[PDB]
Amino acid sequence: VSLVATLIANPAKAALAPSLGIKASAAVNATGLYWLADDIACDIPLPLGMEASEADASLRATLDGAPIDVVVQEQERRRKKILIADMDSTMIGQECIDELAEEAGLRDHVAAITARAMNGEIAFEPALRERVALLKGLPLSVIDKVISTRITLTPGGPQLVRTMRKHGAYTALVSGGFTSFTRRIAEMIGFNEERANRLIDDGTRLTGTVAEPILGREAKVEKLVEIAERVGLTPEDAIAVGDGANDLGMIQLAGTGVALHAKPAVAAQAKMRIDHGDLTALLYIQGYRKADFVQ
Ligand SMILES: N[C@@H](CP(=O)(O)O)C(=O)O
Ligand SMILES: [Cl-]
Ligand SMILES: [Mg+2]
Repeated sequence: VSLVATLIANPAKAALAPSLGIKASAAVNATGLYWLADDIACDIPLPLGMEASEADASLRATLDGAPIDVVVQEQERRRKKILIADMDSTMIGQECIDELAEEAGLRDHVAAITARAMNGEIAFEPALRERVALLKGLPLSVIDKVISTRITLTPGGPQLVRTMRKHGAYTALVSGGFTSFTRRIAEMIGFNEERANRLIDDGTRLTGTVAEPILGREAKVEKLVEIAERVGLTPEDAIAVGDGANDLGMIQLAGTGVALHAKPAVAAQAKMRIDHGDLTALLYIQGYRKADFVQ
């Protein structure tokens, strides 16, 4: 029944100063205080008989004004053995759909749909169909043009995935985006597997359609189920991280589910939030020390 709280800063704004650690440590009346990364993350072994509802409040209030995330959990079962991760806006900095939209002159028009889809105001599948329709007649060349010139990796991402593969964890990049993107991005970051939707083409141009049945909110949950049976585990052994409504099924089902820099209504719904850290936050959530990372 033993607890632990973890404080995480962004490694590029490492404001978790030694004095804050002690302060927070004593706000929750804690014994140990264990440093995972100097000025970035620390473990506060909670005292028994304290619902995380309180330890959250104590720590969030003590830390108020500082760019430091708080999560509380049980110390055992912290290191997950599956990672299932969103691509667009989670592991890359862009929306692959919105970037292709630039190549048709409608980035602004399509990004507003994307925004509403990822907030959960519209279902993913008609949102994909509507946005993808406007890519009709686009040549296939635009794919690598966008990957090469406008796609960039979210900080912490290679480190996160490489460091879990080092500890025997299966890592899947599970996206509502497009296989021509996820196949490259996943090899680039270091995933074992990727699964995304598929654009249809005639051999030169994009048809403007997507291969049906579309993978949406539900298909991310099933991929999580498929992977867990396949590897001899349950989804409780998984950590899931995304930003939009199509990740909520998989975030809610995983043993550890993380709304990372999530849209307004999405973070409103998630139990565990990271609003300041980068992708290394998930390593510190899992109890890794910076010693244990892959450089
Ligand atoms: N957000 C993207 C795809 P994803 O984040 O699931 O990788 C979209 O709107 O199509
Ligand atoms: Cl594709
Ligand atoms: Mg996303």
